[PDB]
Amino acid sequence: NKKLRGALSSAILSEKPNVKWEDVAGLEGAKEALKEAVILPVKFPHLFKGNRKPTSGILLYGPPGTGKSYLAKAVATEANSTFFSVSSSDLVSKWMGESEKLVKQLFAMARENKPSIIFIDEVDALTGTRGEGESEASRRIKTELLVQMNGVGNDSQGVLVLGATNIPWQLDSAIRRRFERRIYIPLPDLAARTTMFEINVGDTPCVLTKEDYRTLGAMTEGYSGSDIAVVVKDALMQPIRKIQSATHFKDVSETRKLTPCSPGDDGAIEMSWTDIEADELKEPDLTIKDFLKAIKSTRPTVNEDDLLKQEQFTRDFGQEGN
Amino acid sequence: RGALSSAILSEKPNVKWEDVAGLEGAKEALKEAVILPVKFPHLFKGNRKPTSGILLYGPPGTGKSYLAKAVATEANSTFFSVSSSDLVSKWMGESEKLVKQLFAMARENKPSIIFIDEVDALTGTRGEGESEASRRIKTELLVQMNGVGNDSQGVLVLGATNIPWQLDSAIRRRFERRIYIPLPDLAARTTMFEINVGDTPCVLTKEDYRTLGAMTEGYSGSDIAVVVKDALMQPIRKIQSATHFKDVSETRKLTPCSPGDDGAIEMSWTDIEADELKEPDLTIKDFLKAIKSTRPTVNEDDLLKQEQFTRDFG
Amino acid sequence: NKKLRGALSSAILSEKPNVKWEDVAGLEGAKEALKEAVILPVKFPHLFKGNRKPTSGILLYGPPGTGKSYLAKAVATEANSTFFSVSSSDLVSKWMGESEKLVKQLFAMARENKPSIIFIDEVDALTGTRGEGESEASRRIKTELLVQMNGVGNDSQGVLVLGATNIPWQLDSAIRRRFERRIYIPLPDLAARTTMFEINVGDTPCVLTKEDYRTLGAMTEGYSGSDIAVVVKDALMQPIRKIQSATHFKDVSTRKLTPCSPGDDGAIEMSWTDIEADELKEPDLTIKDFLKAIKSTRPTVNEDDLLKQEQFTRDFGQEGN
Amino acid sequence: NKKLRGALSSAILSEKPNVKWEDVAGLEGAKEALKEAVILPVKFPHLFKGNRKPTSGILLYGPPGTGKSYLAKAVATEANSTFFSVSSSDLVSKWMGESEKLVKQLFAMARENKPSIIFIDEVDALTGTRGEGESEASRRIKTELLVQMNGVGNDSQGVLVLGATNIPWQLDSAIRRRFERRIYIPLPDLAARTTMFEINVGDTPCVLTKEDYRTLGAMTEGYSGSDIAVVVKDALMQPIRKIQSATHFKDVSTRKLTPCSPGDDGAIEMSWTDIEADELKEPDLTIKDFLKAIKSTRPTVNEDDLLKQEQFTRDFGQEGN
Amino acid sequence: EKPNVKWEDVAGLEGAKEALKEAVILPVKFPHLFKGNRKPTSGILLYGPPGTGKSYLAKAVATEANSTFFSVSSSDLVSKWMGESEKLVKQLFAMARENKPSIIFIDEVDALTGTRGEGESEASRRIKTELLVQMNGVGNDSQGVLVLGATNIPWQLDSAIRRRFERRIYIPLPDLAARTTMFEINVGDTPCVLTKEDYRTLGAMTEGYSGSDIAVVVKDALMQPIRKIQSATHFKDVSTRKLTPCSPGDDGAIEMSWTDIEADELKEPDLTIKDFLKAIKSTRPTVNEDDLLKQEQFTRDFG
Amino acid sequence: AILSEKPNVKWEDVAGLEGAKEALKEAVILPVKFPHLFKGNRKPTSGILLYGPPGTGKSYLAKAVATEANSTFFSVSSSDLVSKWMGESEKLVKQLFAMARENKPSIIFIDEVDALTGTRGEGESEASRRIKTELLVQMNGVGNQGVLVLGATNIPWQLDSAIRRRFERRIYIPLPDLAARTTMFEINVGDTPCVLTKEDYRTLGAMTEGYSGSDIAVVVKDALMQPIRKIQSATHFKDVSRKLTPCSPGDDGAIEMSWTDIEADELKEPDLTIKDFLKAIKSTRPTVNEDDLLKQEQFTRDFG
Ligand SMILES: Nc1ncnc2c1ncn2[C@@H]1O[C@H](COP(=O)(O)OP(=O)(O)O)[C@@H](O)[C@H]1O
Ligand SMILES: Nc1ncnc2c1ncn2[C@@H]1O[C@H](COP(=O)(O)OP(=O)(O)O)[C@@H](O)[C@H]1O
Ligand SMILES: Nc1ncnc2c1ncn2[C@@H]1O[C@H](COP(=O)(O)OP(=O)(O)O)[C@@H](O)[C@H]1O
Ligand SMILES: Nc1ncnc2c1ncn2[C@@H]1O[C@H](COP(=O)(O)OP(=O)(O)O)[C@@H](O)[C@H]1O
Ligand SMILES: Nc1ncnc2c1ncn2[C@@H]1O[C@H](COP(=O)(O)OP(=O)(O)O)[C@@H](O)[C@H]1O
Ligand code: BEF
Ligand code: BEF
Ligand code: BEF
Ligand SMILES: [Mg+2]
Ligand SMILES: [Mg+2]
Ligand SMILES: [Mg+2]
Ligand SMILES: [Mg+2]
Repeated sequence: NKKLRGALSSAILSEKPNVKWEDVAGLEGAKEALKEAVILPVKFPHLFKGNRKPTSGILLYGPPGTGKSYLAKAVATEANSTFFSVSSSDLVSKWMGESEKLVKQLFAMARENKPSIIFIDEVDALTGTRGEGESEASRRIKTELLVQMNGVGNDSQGVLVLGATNIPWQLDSAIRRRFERRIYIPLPDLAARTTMFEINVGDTPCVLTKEDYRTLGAMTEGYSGSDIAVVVKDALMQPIRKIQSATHFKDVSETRKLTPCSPGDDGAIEMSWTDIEADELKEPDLTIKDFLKAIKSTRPTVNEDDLLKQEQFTRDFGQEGN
Repeated sequence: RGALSSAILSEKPNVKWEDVAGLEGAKEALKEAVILPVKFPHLFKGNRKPTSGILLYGPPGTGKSYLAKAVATEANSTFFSVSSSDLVSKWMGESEKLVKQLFAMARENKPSIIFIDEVDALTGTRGEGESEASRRIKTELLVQMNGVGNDSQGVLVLGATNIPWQLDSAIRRRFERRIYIPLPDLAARTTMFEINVGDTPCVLTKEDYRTLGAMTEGYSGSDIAVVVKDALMQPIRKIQSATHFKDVSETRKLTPCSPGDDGAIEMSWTDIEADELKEPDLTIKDFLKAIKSTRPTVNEDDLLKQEQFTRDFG
Repeated sequence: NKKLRGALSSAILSEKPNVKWEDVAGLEGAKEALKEAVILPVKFPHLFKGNRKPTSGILLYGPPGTGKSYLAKAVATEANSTFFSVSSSDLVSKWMGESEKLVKQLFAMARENKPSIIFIDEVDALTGTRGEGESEASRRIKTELLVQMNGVGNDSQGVLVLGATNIPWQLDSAIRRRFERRIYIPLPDLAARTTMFEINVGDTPCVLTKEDYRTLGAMTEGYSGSDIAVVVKDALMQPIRKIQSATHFKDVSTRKLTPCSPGDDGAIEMSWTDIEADELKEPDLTIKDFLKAIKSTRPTVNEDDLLKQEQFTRDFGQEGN
Repeated sequence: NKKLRGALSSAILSEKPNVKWEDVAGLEGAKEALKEAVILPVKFPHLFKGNRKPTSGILLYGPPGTGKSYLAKAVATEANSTFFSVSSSDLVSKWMGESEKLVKQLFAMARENKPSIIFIDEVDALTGTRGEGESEASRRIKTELLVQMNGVGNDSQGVLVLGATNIPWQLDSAIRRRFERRIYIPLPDLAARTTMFEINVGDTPCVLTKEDYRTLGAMTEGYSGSDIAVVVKDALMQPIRKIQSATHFKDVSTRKLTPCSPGDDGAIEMSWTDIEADELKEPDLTIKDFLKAIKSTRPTVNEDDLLKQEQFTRDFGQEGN
Repeated sequence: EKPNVKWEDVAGLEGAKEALKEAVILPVKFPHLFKGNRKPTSGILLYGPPGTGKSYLAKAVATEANSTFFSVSSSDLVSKWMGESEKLVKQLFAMARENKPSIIFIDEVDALTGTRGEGESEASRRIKTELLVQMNGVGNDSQGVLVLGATNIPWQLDSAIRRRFERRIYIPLPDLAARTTMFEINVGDTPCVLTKEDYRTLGAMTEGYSGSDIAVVVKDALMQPIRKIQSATHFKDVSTRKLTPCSPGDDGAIEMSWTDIEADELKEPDLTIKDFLKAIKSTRPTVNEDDLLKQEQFTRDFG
Repeated sequence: AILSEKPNVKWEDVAGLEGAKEALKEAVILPVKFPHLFKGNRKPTSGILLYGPPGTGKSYLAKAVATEANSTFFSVSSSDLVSKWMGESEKLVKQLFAMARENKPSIIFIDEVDALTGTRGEGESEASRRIKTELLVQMNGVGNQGVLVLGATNIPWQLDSAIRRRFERRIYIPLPDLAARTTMFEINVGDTPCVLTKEDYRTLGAMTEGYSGSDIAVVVKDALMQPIRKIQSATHFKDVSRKLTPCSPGDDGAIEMSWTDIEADELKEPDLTIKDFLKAIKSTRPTVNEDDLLKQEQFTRDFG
């Protein structure tokens, strides 16, 4: 009975990934819903008294790579509560009955450590609409999930069941009834893309301006957040390729701060960068040409049919996440 | 053994018969089946036998577990709210011993009532499933549901199921009373809004509740509850939109108003202490915004499958 | 935990197949990307700090038999890291809920032995777009890979997930999102074919020149690397066939026997069975044996699979030279 | 561990069926290729040192009943090495993730006994081009085969994957790349037909000569080796039919009795049940029984699958002749 | 598993009878013959229209050979699990070679596979190829084990399976003497007044039927007297109370039921020609006409 | 899983079905009554299929045959065999035939032969081939006297043709008639206190054309609870004979309040009426579709 809690104690993370609300570019409706879900019942407990109850479940859905796990990291950072990060490897067991006793002990620990947050990434693996799947695991896990979510003699009060999935239409109808907040996280718009570029570039010394970031956001038409992250990564790795595949360096302005340039200048010394020791390194600064080359190299991942499926799911049972 | 100390609840959740909006036939059937053998014990003897099996079904989120909570509140009897988690073990034979001792304790604690939520977790139709944990448990439940001569006085089995066509036909025939819980009508919608608002101050009238129930076309009970929750949370969002606060009348009860007024004290909202914030009142516009936000959680395929099931086994 | 680690301890290869970067011909973009993402964070760790992070996953796709596993062998040789080479037999198990703990313990061992490189050959078998596959094991192993790659409470820093598949359009969209660099490995051009011929012939005694290698590389149009390897193997096997059909031997220059035309100076007419070892002299390689091997062995890949690979490249990939 | 080896120990054959290389008619190129690839690394291992490596997989395709399994029996006879005869029932299992472990254990058992031969009969039943078949079985078994043949951390040196199929155009492109030599086994010609007649007549008493066998081989054009074997068996059973369907008998010259016409020298009428042992003499063979068997049994090969086999040969095939 | 049907109980099918007789009797009775190149037949396909005594002839060979028999069917070698419908065939051939010499009877070989055209490709290919490897293979050495296959549709088989089956014997429609002999063995030991000319006219009338059709019309003509005993009134005491049914109203037509009739005294009426005429006028032929053309074509290119 | 009993159901205990009983009785009872009639190649029926819409008590009729043949009744449900028992089912079908052999004269009753035999083209291996392959072998057990198999089906159209063919004799069990429905009402109320006359019973009979015994049973169970129903829930009440029974507004001595207001055991439950059942008839529709008379009669025409 204690080995179950010892196995489930590895699902409570204590690393606290530093993702703040200013790190998330856009998604103001989802951020406001998560704020009124977690920040308010701990900061202002004198408002949720009587017939006013907080939210008891939020389903984040959308295209792959839009920021659902990033909002989960931001909630785990700024929640100041117990965060349960479970998956299909922490609930399914080899024996018989342990696959439901683990879920019962997980919800018992979540109710014992209230206020607590249960984050189940990829809820479509556990809830497979119980029509054709494996009888034992599917039926028992889904029914125990329903009973531990509301049930009769459980009274789940103060816990939050976060869920992030890419396939929202393959959920069970009872699970979709349990998740009382269907929040659609879409692909980012122009202002969100420009703020995401401003966040991902950071304190790197570059000649880019706000008009340059605006033209970059206008260029990335249909990109996702991971695609913006990898074109920022490619544009940041571009000065390393510039300092690798070039010769005829030149000391600019400091203990020989030498920089690659055109062959033939005021001191175009023909040597290699491997002989250059550290801290006499003046790499070329970022321009718009490196980000244009990163845009030309890296291609968008999300197609234009899954967007139609997510749009049909929003018009069927979904809200908007701005 | 002693592991069944969590199947019975001692909380008694305060859900009375007036809280259950609508469902008059199911309410009166559960009422007679839980009251009349305790009210008039001479009425049930021999031929005129009471109901020993009650099954509830319909769309998901219509009031099955709510009716079970109402029975557990206004029954005055031992409630056995147990599911498939406390019936299956790692060993062999203990999965039958659990059901045997469960029915033994339920017969020893007469008058009792056993409520099995999601009974399809025990009825996998034994196609190619787990033998020792499916078929033997199903036959044990079939021979322990043979209390038409054994448990004439005492226990009563219940059932709540969202998907009732995937159910074993033997236990379906053993459940003699199968009541279909439908989507609520307009009067049930209006009294459900009246119950869910409750003692919260508002300006909503009976005509406002009637047009709210007319706007909710095809909504369910949980959808009505989360619409009421969103309408309750909307004045907190209006306070969070803090601009040009204004004091009303005791001991500095502030209230935000339109930008540009008489006495528009432009300040924040977190600088003020508690118990002096006169919150705005519930209009109909926040309710209409919650209606436009919240979507119905049920589809048309489940409704036609429920219609097929009730026309096949009404 | 310890049983799964004892089962997964036979996945770290300690063989180190000696394939260097000069052995691979062509594929300059794939070479440069693998070179930075393998060599640079373990050689110069002071550069990758702050906003600069290395590549966390590289996918190699193309027609069958182009050099994806050869590039993986070169990475495993020149990586100086704990090279994890898994497939669909080390992860899938018989019991219930034991295939996910295998992947979790694999990624835990990769994080415990960082810097590490995970090479999953034929990723198309594990990931099948989770549309109509076998529900429990398929969807759970896909969601377990998706959680263990980046996830929330994992923070995979230092590991690398290499992929090598022949059919990349059957990959899941989230898995294609995880593989942040799709590198297309195409059919080789004339300089790469000439370099592969010079590498595969190598130190063999032959009279072949640069013009002969250029004509061979111009002749093998549409061929692949395995086809070049087997025509070099057939051209090397042909002197043993000439030794088999070697009537009228001729000892030219400790009695090194050499076949010739029937009837010559010193035409000792015998067979090669009675001739003992450590004195044989094989005939030299000419361009005629290689032309015979080219006329004997056909190419493997056709011209519609290349169209599908180019379609996937222009839709969701980059050109890897 | 013990279960997989106990299940795969039955795949090794030790009976050694005696079929020599002279028992196969024709197929000179296939005979030469199989002869070198099974004999030369076993007999003379000093010829393949470094740059020259033997063949690592041979596909024997063609029409059904052409001598593919007979050629595999000849290789298993004069191989002098370990022979693995696997099929679909020995690799495919009922449990989840058990067939891939069986293929891995099969190749690991074959690598411990180098040199070894793995004769996967009917590779078309285990390779279905990964297009539309069963997801788990198809993708996982084909992926385990593609990884286990060469792979990265395998180093398959000293093995040979012999494959015999009838529909080679329904194979995967990666599997066709894996099989190096795709040798065509075409229909036999006149010389192979006469050689099959000369080896199928055996040592039975007959009056047939070389020109008789040449005329028979000219008459059986459009047939195959199984058809030649069944007309030889039918012509061998025709004198037993003449024994059984006869009433008038005759003792010629310890009672070497033979049937006769009704009315002869000593036309004794009795039965073969009354005929005891060591006294029965069969009638002699002639061209009439062979012509009757040829006119009695019809061929089995059609004329469009031969065109498809010729198309696959012209696309990606060698010549066995 | 041993039936009790000898050679004489099968009517007609002379070529199939002599072929099976030599192929399963010649090695087991004369071991001094099959030496050297003389090998027995290792496969026989018995096709044709259904109901024409194929399993009856298989039981005749199972009786008269005095050897071990295996009488599995198509549904026995088809499972729902993945890769379990081939280990059954492997264990079948293993237990056949364990008790050599043996006879293997496989029914509905057209329904065992699906000629890998449109059905389940994985299961079809694995079943077919495992059947072929268990038939000849490489290290399977099937000597003395006879594969006796029977089917109703031969043209939906595979080229490799029809190559593995050596002698493709056709079971045709029965003839006049076969129909009369089938009537004579189907009527049994019941008290009858039927003659050989009556059997000849019956067999001339039932041209185009099958053996199962002849069996069920003999069963109908045998059940019709005990049907007319029960479904009749106004019985007649002929000649210690021998009662016989007649028309209502006769020379002493006693109207009663069969409940008050004493045991071992009720006169059962003998069956006549009109019962068989009613049976043949009631029963219709079952076979089609294009299947005979398909059998003609199959014999025409695989005679 | 296998029931066994020496039942005591006479022909007269089975309402109606006189036409079906006479043919079935002559087929089975005549053989048993006068066995000397069946020497040689004349052999009694040993398979009989009973088919017709549900709610006709095909089971009850089957027990009557057993009672009248003076045989042990052995019985099994095919639905249970196929689902509940699952694998042990082969063993069960065996043991069943084995018991019956050991206990001649005896009768095997297989109920819902349609829930077992399903044409074997798409069924699962163990239940399909094993369950449907063992029954057939056993019904060939006539050849290896003394036992009879009676199959029961509601949906004969859905009955495996192979199984179908083992049931030489087929007998249609039709829906009930006026006299029988009248008897069913009487039996179903039996001793219960009520004021129904002989004529009321006939009325109830006449008013339930197309109902089955089952239907009538459900309707009667409903009606008998009406006086309890009235006593439990009444707006106003009234003293009689002190016992307060429910009465309409402003009845003689009509005091309105609620059942809750009234003392326990002094509450008067309403008396039983013929009219009240009429209520119950309206709220229970018949079970059996009207196309059944033809579908069953098609079978009587074809295999009767
Ligand atoms: N909306 C966003 N705002 C900020 N960063 C983002 C956003 N979307 C993606 N990213 C960046 O790209 C990564 C991919 O997003 P992630 O949280 O992994 O999405 P997912 O839930 O699909 O797994 C993030 O970790 C972050 O670095
Ligand atoms: N008849 C009803 N009266 C009041 N609220 C109801 C009713 N039916 C549904 N609801 C609302 O919807 C919820 C659904 O009922 P609940 O017992 O939680 O689950 P379920 O109906 O799925 O068993 C209730 O908790 C309540 O908030
Ligand atoms: N690009 C290449 N550069 C050098 N050698 C190559 C190349 N492509 C193929 N080869 C040669 O052909 C063989 C086939 O490549 P391999 O790694 O097996 O490819 P795959 O990934 O398809 O399994 C290599 O082992 C090598 O000998
Ligand atoms: N060239 C040949 N020499 C000798 N026998 C042959 C030859 N070709 C075919 N046969 C005979 O034909 C039969 C078919 O052999 P096999 O290779 O098993 O055909 P397949 O593999 O196509 O089914 C063998 O029994 C063999 O004796
Ligand atoms: N030619 C025949 N000779 C003797 N009996 C026959 C003949 N044809 C059919 N029968 C009888 O008909 C019955 C049914 O035949 P069956 O074995 O079902 O045919 P098949 O073998 O084609 O399935 C058998 O019991 C058999 O006795
Ligand atoms: F890939 Be993410 F979880 F949408
Ligand atoms: F209808 Be509820 F979800 F039980
Ligand atoms: F491209 Be290879 F065959 F993996
Ligand atoms: Mg995510
Ligand atoms: Mg509920
Ligand atoms: Mg590769
Ligand atoms: Mg073969």
